[PDB]
Amino acid sequence: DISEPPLHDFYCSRLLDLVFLLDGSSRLSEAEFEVLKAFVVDMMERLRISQKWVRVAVVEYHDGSHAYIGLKDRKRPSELRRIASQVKYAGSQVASTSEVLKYTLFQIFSKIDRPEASRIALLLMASQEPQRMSRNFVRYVQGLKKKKVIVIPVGIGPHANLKQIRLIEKQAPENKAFVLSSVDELEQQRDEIVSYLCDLAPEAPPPT
Repeated sequence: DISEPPLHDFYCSRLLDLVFLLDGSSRLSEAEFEVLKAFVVDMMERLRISQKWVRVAVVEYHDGSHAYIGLKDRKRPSELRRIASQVKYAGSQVASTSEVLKYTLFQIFSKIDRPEASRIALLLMASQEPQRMSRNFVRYVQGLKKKKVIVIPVGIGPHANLKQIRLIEKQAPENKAFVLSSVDELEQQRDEIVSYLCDLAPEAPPPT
């Protein structure tokens, strides 16, 4: 048995597949990226991570996607959390949201092996990709919408692609956006994001 107790009282114990998508561009500095990663880690601590409960995936995106954690990774919650805090600061000139939403659609939820859990993609955005890479953007968002993958856009700062954030929101009612001024505000909103997100997932049927 490779699992461990909750570190906290506030904890999400529902059937959920949660994907954390981290902006890897230079819009976030090394120090700010560390705050992003720490936000990801404390979100994780308040999750009952397990193949039968909450599964997590962590993808840092830039030109392409660098996935550090996959949903099926059978590792203990603590190791997963460590991998997340060790995520490498890329500082790219380009962090493509289209290309990372494409990865979630065709690579993470290619086909639903867990139709009993809600699918949620937490898009942490600090920038805007060049217009030329945004051609299929709405298509990828409509694609995840059909597979019932909820995209919760978290805009961080002035450079965040608010136009895309607004497009995501209107594709489906649950795609709630969280616009923040900087990574320093993440902590102040964390519990509210986990509650919203947890509340969306199905509860496990009464232990029988």
